[PDB]
Amino acid sequence: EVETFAFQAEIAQLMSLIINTFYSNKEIFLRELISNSSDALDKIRYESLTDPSKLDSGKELHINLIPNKQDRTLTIVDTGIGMTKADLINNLGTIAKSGTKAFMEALQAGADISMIGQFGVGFYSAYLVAEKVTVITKHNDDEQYAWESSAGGSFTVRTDTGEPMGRGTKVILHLKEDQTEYLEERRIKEIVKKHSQFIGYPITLFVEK
Ligand SMILES: NS(=O)(=O)c1cc(Cl)sc1Cl
Repeated sequence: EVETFAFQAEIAQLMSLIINTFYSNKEIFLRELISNSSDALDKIRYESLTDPSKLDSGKELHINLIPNKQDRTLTIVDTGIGMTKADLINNLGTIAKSGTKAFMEALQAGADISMIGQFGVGFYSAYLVAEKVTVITKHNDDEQYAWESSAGGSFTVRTDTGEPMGRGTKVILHLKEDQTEYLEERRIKEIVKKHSQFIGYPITLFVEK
């Protein structure tokens, strides 16, 4: 059972801008997704400070980067607080309408796309490098769900039948044909060292057979 939703007009316009604007500094997508993961890990850690049982779904707080050249996917896994189904439909837990408003005023006032994270909509920078994004998420208060969009004005949500996550979020980037450099180990290492050196959670870059 698959539900198809229309993006709010402002969010569709944000992703069309990300997809269509000539902008060579695409590597910042990884910084933005790791920062989102760090924020989600902060949230479940804070909740656990007064309720240890919040970590019954998994005590380890970390970020994994999983490239797969055969599938042409880069997956960012975290064990953060996750998202409910309502969070997913409500723009992945962002205030994306007002954030897009401010981002687009900043762009006409000198800003560039790399500053997208300062407006709370850094997730959508995934479409700098991905033709399709799948988000698998499990929140303590809900079931496991899969969100998916190839842009074009719509997204889908379904109950996920993949591997149980326990708790957290998995962002699967189905990379564009000309963006496979972000599957190479040395390129990912360079980006993490450049932009994510002070993230307070272990970031593990998986290797491939
Ligand atoms: N080791 S892990 O981070 O739990 C993991 C590996 C995949 Cl392939 S998908 C996913 Cl989640």
